[PDB]
Amino acid sequence: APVFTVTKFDKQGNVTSFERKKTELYQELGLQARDLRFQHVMSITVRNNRIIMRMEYLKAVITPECLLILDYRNLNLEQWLFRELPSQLSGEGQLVTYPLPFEFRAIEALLQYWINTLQGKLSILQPLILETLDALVDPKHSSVDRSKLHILLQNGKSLSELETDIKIFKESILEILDEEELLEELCVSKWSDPQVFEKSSAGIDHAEEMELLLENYYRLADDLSNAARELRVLIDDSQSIIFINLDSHRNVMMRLNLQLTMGTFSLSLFGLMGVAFGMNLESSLEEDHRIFWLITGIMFMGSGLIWRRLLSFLGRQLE
Amino acid sequence: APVFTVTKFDKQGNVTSFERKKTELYQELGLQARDLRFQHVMSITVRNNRIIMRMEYLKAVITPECLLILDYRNLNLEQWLFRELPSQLSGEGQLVTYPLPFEFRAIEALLQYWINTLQGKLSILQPLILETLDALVDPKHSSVDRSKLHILLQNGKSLSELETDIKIFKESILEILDEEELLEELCVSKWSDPQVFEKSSAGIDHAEEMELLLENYYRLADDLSNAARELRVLIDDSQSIIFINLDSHRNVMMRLNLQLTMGTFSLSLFGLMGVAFGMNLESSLEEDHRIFWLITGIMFMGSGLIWRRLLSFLGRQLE
Amino acid sequence: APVFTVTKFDKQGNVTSFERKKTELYQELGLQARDLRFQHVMSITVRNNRIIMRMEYLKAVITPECLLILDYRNLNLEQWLFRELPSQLSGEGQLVTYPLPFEFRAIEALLQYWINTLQGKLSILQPLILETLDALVDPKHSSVDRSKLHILLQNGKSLSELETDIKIFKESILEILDEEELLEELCVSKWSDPQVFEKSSAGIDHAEEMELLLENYYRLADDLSNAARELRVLIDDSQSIIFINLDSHRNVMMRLNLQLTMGTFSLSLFGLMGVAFGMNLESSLEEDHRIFWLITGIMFMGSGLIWRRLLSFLGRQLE
Amino acid sequence: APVFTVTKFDKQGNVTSFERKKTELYQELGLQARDLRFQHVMSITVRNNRIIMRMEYLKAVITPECLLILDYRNLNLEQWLFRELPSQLSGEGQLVTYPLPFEFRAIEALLQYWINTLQGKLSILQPLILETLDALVDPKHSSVDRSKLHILLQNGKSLSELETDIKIFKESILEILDEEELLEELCVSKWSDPQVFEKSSAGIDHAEEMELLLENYYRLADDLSNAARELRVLIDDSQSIIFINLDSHRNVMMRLNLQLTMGTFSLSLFGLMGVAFGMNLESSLEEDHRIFWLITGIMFMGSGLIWRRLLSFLGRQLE
Amino acid sequence: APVFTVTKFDKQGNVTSFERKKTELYQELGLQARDLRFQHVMSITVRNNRIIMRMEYLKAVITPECLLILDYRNLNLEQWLFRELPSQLSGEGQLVTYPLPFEFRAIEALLQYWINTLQGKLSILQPLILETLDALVDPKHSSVDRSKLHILLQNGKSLSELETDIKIFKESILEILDEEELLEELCVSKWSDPQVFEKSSAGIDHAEEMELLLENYYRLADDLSNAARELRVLIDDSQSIIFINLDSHRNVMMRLNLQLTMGTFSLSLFGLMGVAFGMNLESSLEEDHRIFWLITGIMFMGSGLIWRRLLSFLGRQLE
Ligand SMILES: [Cl-]
Ligand SMILES: [Mg+2]
Ligand SMILES: [Mg+2]
Ligand SMILES: [Mg+2]
Ligand SMILES: [Mg+2]
Ligand SMILES: [Mg+2]
Ligand SMILES: [Mg+2]
Ligand SMILES: [Mg+2]
Ligand SMILES: [Mg+2]
Ligand SMILES: [Mg+2]
Ligand SMILES: [Mg+2]
Ligand SMILES: [Mg+2]
Ligand SMILES: [Mg+2]
Repeated sequence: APVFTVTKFDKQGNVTSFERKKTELYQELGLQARDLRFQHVMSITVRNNRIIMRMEYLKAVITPECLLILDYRNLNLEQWLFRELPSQLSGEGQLVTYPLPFEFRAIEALLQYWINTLQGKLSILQPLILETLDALVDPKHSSVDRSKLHILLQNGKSLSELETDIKIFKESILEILDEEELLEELCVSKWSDPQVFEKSSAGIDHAEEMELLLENYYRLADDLSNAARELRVLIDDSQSIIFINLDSHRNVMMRLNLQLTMGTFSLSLFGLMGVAFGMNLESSLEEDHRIFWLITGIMFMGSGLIWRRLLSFLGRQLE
Repeated sequence: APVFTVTKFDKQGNVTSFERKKTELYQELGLQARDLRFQHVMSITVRNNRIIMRMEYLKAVITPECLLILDYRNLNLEQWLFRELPSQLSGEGQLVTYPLPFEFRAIEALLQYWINTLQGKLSILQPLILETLDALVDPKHSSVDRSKLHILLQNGKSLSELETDIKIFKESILEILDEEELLEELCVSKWSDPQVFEKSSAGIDHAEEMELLLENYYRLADDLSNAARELRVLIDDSQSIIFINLDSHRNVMMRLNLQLTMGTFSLSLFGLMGVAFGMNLESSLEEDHRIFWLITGIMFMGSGLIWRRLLSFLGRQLE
Repeated sequence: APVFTVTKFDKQGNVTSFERKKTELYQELGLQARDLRFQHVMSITVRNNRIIMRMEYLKAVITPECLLILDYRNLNLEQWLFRELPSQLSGEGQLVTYPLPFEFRAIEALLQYWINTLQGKLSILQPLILETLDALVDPKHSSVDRSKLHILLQNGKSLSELETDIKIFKESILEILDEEELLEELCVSKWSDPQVFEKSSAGIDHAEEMELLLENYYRLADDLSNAARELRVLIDDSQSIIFINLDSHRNVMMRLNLQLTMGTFSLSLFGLMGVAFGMNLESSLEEDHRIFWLITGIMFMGSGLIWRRLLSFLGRQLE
Repeated sequence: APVFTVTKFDKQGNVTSFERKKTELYQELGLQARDLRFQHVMSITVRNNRIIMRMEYLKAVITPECLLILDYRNLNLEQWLFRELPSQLSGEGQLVTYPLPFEFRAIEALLQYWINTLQGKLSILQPLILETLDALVDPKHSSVDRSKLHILLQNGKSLSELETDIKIFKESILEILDEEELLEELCVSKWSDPQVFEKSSAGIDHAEEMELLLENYYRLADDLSNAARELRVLIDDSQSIIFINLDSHRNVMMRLNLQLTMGTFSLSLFGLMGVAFGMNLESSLEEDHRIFWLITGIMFMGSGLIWRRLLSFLGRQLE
Repeated sequence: APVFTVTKFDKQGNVTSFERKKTELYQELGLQARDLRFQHVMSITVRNNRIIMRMEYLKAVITPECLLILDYRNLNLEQWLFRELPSQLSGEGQLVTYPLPFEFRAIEALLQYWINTLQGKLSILQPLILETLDALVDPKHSSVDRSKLHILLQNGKSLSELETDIKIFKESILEILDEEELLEELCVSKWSDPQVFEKSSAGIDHAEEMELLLENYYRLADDLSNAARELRVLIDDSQSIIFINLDSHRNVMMRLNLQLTMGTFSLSLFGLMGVAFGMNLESSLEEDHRIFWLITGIMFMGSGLIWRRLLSFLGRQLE
């Protein structure tokens, strides 16, 4: 029989970790089997007055009386759970929903944890990508470091995954915010005992508070998405600049090679003249003395003149 | 007369395969000819209290009493139909709509099959594309394997087709979910005998259950679309990295070729000097003895010095 | 005075072709001059209980009693009109709106013709583009065929035009479908004599039938748009693969040229040694016999060793 | 004191050009200072029953009795104003709003002028861009004409500006059309004396006529936007084809250079053999006669054989 | 205890700068701690009849009686605050909301300052980017200046950041404008003493004035966004033109190098002939006199002929 590893935080912040059979959990929470399938990444739903949330590896069930974290093992959640959550829920944590019922504090804690995780991913990726791009777009490098290219590719893949996570988080929060029915449903304590809260709520609107909390987290996620999109745009612009730099270096090297090739061609032409005039054959110019110096002088001078003329021709061709 | 190859599953899960004339099928189902044209890929409609669904090659008609699969031959559907569907509909299948009427189970089975097909396509494409990209973006390869390029092109075309299929599936599900009239129409058993279901429905809302089922499948398809889009983005980034790697290797090879060309040019210049000074002509320096060693020494030393000067010039040019 | 070449199909399918002055046509149809300007490509409007449709070169006016096609000459419409339209309207055509009034049949015929035209354009473009891309992305070609590149460019321009046509058709159909007022207006026979159709309509809803017809054609156009977009994406991916193939071939050729340049450089260095040691000058090593063989042997061996060392250096540089 | 150069057209089409202080204009029109700031490009608003329109350099105020054009000098508007506008408003112009009040004619004239301006810009840009692209994508050119590249860049910038203008025009017209309140406000003559027009309007709806006019101009602008987007897509496709053509020409030239380099390498190897065997040193093979012919024959034959072997090696490498 | 550096402007324009503990500020403004967290860039909200605005570094709280600027130090805001704001609020400033209550003037001043900041950023970036692109796309440059490339990259990053800022400003203004509840909430003076303003408002609608002000600033931001997008499109087009120019220069240089390589190959072939015929070996053609001139003449003529034939071959290959 499948089981859930459940960490339960009550309204008093006490932590109880145990394992419970899935059928027993369904019976306790008043939920069906399909409700706790957790097959969707980044899904927030309300079933039978219970808030089922899944943010990647974080699966949570919020009740009017307690919070349950499921399948928390082997995820490095022990520090976060057993240090922050008791303090955030029933201590001096940074949560600003203390006068509000427990579900507001639980939702705020979960959304704050996910926002902090996304912010940490972005704040790890951004300096690495920035320094890699700065190293790569250096104008004085003829060629780029390919190990840094592999690092940039891995970081870009991580950035795309992070951007997708931010996008789906924003989509879920926005689709919850758009409909007032979902906002009303999220107030589980209000609907658990509506008769009690008809007079308990001394002019305070739970739906308004939930809307404000979700809007705050949506705005934070929107800022994260804008930063990630800016980073992606910077990556693309840096890649274009790298392409232009490599092409410019190629053109410079090609121009130098062409000039040297013109020089070599002129030298080879007059070397052909010299070797043709210096083969082991009887001629009528061996007796003359000035002929050797005249030939070598005209060879060198013509090589220089042809090289200069070819350089001028290249300059005219390239304008 | 055109005919349909019909596989019928009753509410008890019994399977009956036969062939029926199209007019007879229209008369039996209370449908017109235009309803069963099946000319749209990924279309879900409700006509005369019958649910007509088409997911590419899968054409189905859901009635309050039975499910019909049409044109199922030569599509490798025999295994799925004759093994899963009886168990899913009237057995111990994974469907979570057993207390719900038959149309809920049929819709769940069809949507689950299509989602599984898309997931299988994605899970086949993803490892192949990942390994091909990993092989191609290897920084230590001067040139890429073009057979792997052809494989990557074919897999990218398949990925684009899969992404289009996921997109149209999401569009159909979302356009059904947006309007409450369509959700009400999908509950064919409710509207077949409204008087009976006015009291049969003991506080259970069929429209709500249909909305939950369609939302679950829409979220699954959204996850699939996000994964496919991430794969496409990774393909594009890998292609950019491949371009940068190839350009960097070209620049390195060009720099080496330019250095060797400078060396060859210096050697050719002083070889021109030597061949000019070594032609079969009478000169005034054959008698001298130190002249030969002086000439060869200055030739070699000048070749080296000119090569070093040209190397420094290249270094200055490339900064 | 400007005139219209009018082809009129009555409810009985009879065809009458003539020419009529524009003012006379306005008086007959009960329309103003601005209604029949036909200045918008792909526009469907209802003015004075008349349906004015324009699909590029096809201008039509649908009345409760007749259909008019205007400016049909020099457009290869004679075959379509004078063969299909009588059969589709008042024969055994594939139209599924025979029990419906005449305007439904006319709208179905026009939309079917336009959908068939778009499908024919796509089915002509797709095999040509596919075969051109298959020829171009061949991995064993060092260079691509530029005539095929020109053909691909022309076909891509045609594909973009077709995609724009499909997009505007979808936009017009969707904007008609979104508002129920437009759907009600399209039923010209219903509003021509509302008193008669108040009892003539035996439980059949004209607006619902019009909505179904327009939805069917919108779905067909959506499938066409998806196919065209897939073709464009395939074109872009093939272009990227062509770029990678060309760069890889360039890198391979550059590596071969660099190896041959290293060999030539070593040969030229030791040829400089030989020519320097073989100039017409008196030396102290002409008397020796083993010196010639020693010099040539060390020249060849050193050329080989330097070539191998430079090859190893290139291998180290390219990793 | 700032002043406006005002050209006023009455309902009778008479033209009066003058200059008026801004405060006097505000008092006459019953408008505040902020209404006539004209700080937004392509803005259509209704303030105090006056229609304030700005289309780039064209600033207009439409009153129930007159039309005012402001800051018309030094804009080449004299021809358009003083030739078209009197005829369009109170003559035989192409306006189709003569039975409608004056504001309909004024709005039609202004929108027609702006649409004509955009159409003229597009009809000037399109042939130039088309001919430049046709010249540039010529497959038989090894290199492209860079002056034509500069012309294409300037025309592309102009096309982007025109596309932005069309987009903002469409946005303004669509945002006016979406809300019925704005359509009602645009009928300034209706709201100037509502008691009079309560009986003056003999069954004619001013809001409907305004909606039809704005829809017509929106459709014209949509056609313009589609044409401009098609032109941009064609520019991008042509640039890609140019890239492929240049890379293919580079590959062809590189293959030729590599073949010639292989030939030169073989010739240089056997030239090294010859020069080593032809240095001024005493050897044991000068006496023999057949040795010279044997050496030269084997040199030439080996050069040819090595060249052919290297050509085959290149063919194998490039497949 | 954390404190705020508060600059307060009353309705009379008087400026008072001080520091106040955060709890004291919360008590004075009737706000909770979470309201003044200022964790969202570009957020406009209304809490407890107070307008909380944050535009990057500018944090402001608008009350019906006063305006507060928080954390204004070390931001170069002293000039703007202490020179413009007193004049804009209670002087001869350009604000057009003097008859309106104080909150209208404060909102107008803040939005005007942010719009001016964005306009200044755009007007600084645009000339720099334009001149850099004009320098880079010069057709007569074989290679581009890489320092200008780095400058262009930095300016493009700044432009992307500015475009993101404009986008978020537009999004906030538009989401405020879409809902009438937010527009009503922004009129803090109206809701502070509704009984007084029930008769104080002599036919003037505060919500309408707020909507007009926000629409004006939204249109200004839309113009800014259009200009920034045009600049980005121009940057991309210029980069494409730079790529084409570099490739064309590469092709020209490669063609010249190939022609010179063909010439060098022909010269080297006939130099091989000469050196083979001029080695120190006994032959049967030393006695002849015309043989030397015949050999050198045929060598030169054949070199020329082979060079011309290879040039023709290249011309045929490149078409
Ligand atoms: Cl290249
Ligand atoms: Mg992921
Ligand atoms: Mg909201
Ligand atoms: Mg497909
Ligand atoms: Mg929903
Ligand atoms: Mg000699
Ligand atoms: Mg067209
Ligand atoms: Mg509908
Ligand atoms: Mg390239
Ligand atoms: Mg402009
Ligand atoms: Mg409308
Ligand atoms: Mg920023
Ligand atoms: Mg509004």
